[PDB]
Amino acid sequence: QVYKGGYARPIPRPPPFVRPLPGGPIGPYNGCPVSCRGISFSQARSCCSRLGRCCHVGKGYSG
Repeated sequence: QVYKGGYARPIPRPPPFVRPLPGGPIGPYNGCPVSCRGISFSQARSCCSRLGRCCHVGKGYSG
C-alpha cells in the first residue's frame, strides 16, 4: 500500500531518545562482607570494582 505518514494525527513527529531506567537484580549486598573474610583473593578483587568494597585485601608479609 502507499506510505501514510499521518495516521489520524497530522504530522505525527516521533519523540527523540529518552533516558531508560535499569532495575538490576534485588539484594546486591549478598556476597561481600566489609571484613573481606570468607572470600577468595580474586573474589575480593571483583567486589572492590563492583561496589568499592574489599579494595585493600592483603597487607604486609604473609606465609
